[PDB]
Amino acid sequence: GSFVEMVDNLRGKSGQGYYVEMTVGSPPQTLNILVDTGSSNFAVGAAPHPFLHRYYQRQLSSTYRDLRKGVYVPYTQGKWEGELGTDLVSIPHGPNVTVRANIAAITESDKFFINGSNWEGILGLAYAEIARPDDSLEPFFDSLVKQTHVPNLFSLQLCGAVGGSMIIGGIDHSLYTGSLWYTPIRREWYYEVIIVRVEINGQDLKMDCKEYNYDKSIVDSGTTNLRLPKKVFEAAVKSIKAASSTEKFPDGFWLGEQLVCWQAGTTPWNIFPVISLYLMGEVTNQSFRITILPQQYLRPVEDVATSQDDCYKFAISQSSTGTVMGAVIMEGFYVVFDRARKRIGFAVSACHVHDEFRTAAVEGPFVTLDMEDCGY
Ligand SMILES: COc1ccc([C@]2(c3cccc(-c4cncnc4)c3)N=C(N)c3nc(C)sc32)cc1
Repeated sequence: GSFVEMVDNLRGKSGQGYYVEMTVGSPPQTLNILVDTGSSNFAVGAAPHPFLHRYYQRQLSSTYRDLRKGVYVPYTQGKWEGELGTDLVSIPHGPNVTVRANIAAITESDKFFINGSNWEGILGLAYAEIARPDDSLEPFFDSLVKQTHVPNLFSLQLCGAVGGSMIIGGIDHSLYTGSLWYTPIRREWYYEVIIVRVEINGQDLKMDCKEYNYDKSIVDSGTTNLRLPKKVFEAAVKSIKAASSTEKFPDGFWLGEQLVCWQAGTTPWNIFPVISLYLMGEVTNQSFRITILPQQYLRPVEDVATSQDDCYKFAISQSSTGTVMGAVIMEGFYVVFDRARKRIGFAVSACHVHDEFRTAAVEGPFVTLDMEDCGY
């Protein structure tokens, strides 16, 4: 189970996440599982559902153990309920290991599963602090490290059109170019980070840096968009509108609700600005920036019916729960979740976004002598 054998182990559909193949139980039941750095439960469909092609059948697994504990998770956009237990788990295109792990067998859900996503469960890769029902439910990755010699790190290379790679236990140098820049993990719950500066087409938003991290900033492969706190979102939209003024779009487009379409191959990329997110470096008042092109923040919506054109959703949205550097931000970068060193690394990946004029980039270092602490 070498890193080369882990390459291209992810698949996905635009706006529906990225999934990896896993097996649960004995004999192994194959399931596609969403790779989620924004949550901490291993939760799998375990009962028929109109959007499930397959589900975990506990009665067919002779290694299943019921923990006699239920779990009820109402969340902002939906809900899932289930039963806790443990069973044997493997990642066929991951490390060459089998571990016993906690599994929440989802028995009922609302707005959780997606029509045609091709995934049947979620692999929450964040820390025990946000596990449900509480922190005593050991997350999968923690179990994996405890039971094997797998180093305490994984990396994600998410690619747009989807596919990509999840490298467990290491860094695959063939999936990135240039330097890998590290930002500290501020607290071990979500993958919390600090944004110290935001520019739109090189123009600083000029806010107190605490505004960018109101109330936390996270790296979440389980959220599609770049989600920004109200104040930040409003200033970002004003700036992107000023840059793209040669064309006027409905308020619906800016709300992330409606499509913007152009005749196939004519998307005016040049009228949309680049977004620079400056992340806190490993040393005092040093930072580095990741640059986000419109090829990332204008998410393409595949639909045979609209296929005479190239249609997109605006993949930046308002948040009341802090900044979320979602899938559209991670795409085109090689993101290293260095749990062992409490840091997240960013580098330009092989599948980075670019055109004839501009490219996604990871640049540093930048120094800021006039710096307060940017954390909330
Ligand atoms: C332990 O309980 C939970 C586990 C995961 C989720 C969740 C999620 C849930 C279902 C589908 C997705 C998803 C949908 N579309 C695209 N990507 C991921 C995300 N994963 C996230 N990162 C996330 N963020 C939300 C605001 S909901 C949600 C919510 C609850």
